[PDB]
Amino acid sequence: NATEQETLTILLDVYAYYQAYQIVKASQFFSDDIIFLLELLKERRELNVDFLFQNQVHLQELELTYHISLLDNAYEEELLANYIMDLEAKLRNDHIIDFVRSVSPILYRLLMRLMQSQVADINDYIYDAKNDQYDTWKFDKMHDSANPFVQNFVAKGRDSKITSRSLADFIQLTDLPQAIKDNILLLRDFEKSVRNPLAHLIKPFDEEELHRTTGFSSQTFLEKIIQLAVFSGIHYDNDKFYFDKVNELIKRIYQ
Amino acid sequence: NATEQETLTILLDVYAYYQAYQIVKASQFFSDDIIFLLELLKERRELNVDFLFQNQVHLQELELTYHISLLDNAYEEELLANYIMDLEAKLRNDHIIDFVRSVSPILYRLLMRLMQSQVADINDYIYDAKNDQYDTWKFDKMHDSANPFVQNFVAKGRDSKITSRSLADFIQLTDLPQAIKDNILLLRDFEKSVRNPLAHLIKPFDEEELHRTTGFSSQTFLEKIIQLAVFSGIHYDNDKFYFDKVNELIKRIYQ
Ligand SMILES: [Ca+2]
Ligand SMILES: [Ca+2]
Ligand SMILES: [Ca+2]
Ligand SMILES: [Ca+2]
Ligand SMILES: [Ca+2]
Ligand SMILES: [Ca+2]
Ligand SMILES: [Ca+2]
Repeated sequence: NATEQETLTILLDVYAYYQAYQIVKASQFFSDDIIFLLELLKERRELNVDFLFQNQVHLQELELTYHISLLDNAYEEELLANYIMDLEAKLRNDHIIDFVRSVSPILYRLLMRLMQSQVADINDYIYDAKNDQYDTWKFDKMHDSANPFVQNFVAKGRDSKITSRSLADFIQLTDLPQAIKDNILLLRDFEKSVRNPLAHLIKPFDEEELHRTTGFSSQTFLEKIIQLAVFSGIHYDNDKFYFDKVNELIKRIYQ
Repeated sequence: NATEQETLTILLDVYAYYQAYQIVKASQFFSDDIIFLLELLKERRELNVDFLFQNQVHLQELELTYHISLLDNAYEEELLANYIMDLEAKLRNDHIIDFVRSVSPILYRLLMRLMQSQVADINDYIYDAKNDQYDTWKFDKMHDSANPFVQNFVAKGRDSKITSRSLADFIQLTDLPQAIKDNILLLRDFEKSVRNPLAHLIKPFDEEELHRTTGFSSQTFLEKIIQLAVFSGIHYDNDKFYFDKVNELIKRIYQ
């Protein structure tokens, strides 16, 4: 017996933008701006950044109207920023298992992005295999490299597959700040200790078990992922959650 | 500013049992029965099935009191069933990406469980690899198997690593009904086309994109998984969602 507006509020607080969209879209008592804002947030949590740029004109209209930013990055950077928002949302809803499984794709992309900052032509040292198979290092081409970090990588006699693990090791040989390397070393241990087992195994898992296993809270891992992203040139607000900011905007409209 | 009961109703509808639990603990207007039931549901979605058995005495009381089943399977079967109702919850909230990633371990466990029925000594042919690595087949060991299924498996030449795809192939050589085999072949393609890239890559993805890729909805894949579970001796209500049933009990108590 809760009102349409009361239900909207609650869903916002748990970032249930799909459900919040269903309600507002199906009523008459809401602005066109709210349903567009909730369509935007919903498509964000479906990892649809293309929506933001396809409707960039209407997006800039609302930005001018309410004096708020809804898009802080160019397409490539926004892809990664948006994904981390979804990551923080799952964490705030205490979906720890979901959070953990979501770490792998963004970790790989950040690792690749950071390496390109250290070796610009890193694509040339990569054999692109078919979609299922892992890409492989061209160790033979890497010996001829003028890049000092690349040369350090070959001598070990590592295996060819390009995993997040091998990329993590590659980072350690670069001139990136130790804080960046430390975060990556810690996220690499994260992958082995909690992420990889949670793929074939069905085990009880929560925040307390995550902290017990790794020695750190989930918030620490999230913030370290953010620090990697921010250092790589991606803007992410770590003191003011994007979803919370937009939720407050939507609330001030119907309240 | 919705009331505590109005908010609790909304949270239950989206199975936000963590938030629902915290609201009900810090409240004054809810009985201790509702509190325990919400801890139960919260621990379920944290894949903690041990909670049900650690408190089976108190659980049994509420069962006979309110004429409801809170526990349907023995331990080994209940943890697989519990994972599935968690899987169904994510589906109903249209967390399609999270749903997809969550399919991997339950599929792997169901396939292994089915193999166990056809090959009683299946664990004698598996090398429990250390640490991060995939488990592997003992192909040399498999040759002396009196089991025709095993013999035909090694005869075809495969990868050492044991994946769900590998177990799926193994299933086809067993004595299982064809309907179960076709079910597993369908999910096998689900792994390859959707589940595998979504655990690795960052892509826009929702209910519609799953349909374009597979020709089926998420509910279909849920039901295929359920069909396997039921066939293997696991009880799971496909008509009455467990979480919906317990939610109704809770509602009727504070209403
Ligand atoms: Ca009210
Ligand atoms: Ca979409
Ligand atoms: Ca590739
Ligand atoms: Ca913060
Ligand atoms: Ca727990
Ligand atoms: Ca193992
Ligand atoms: Ca059903």
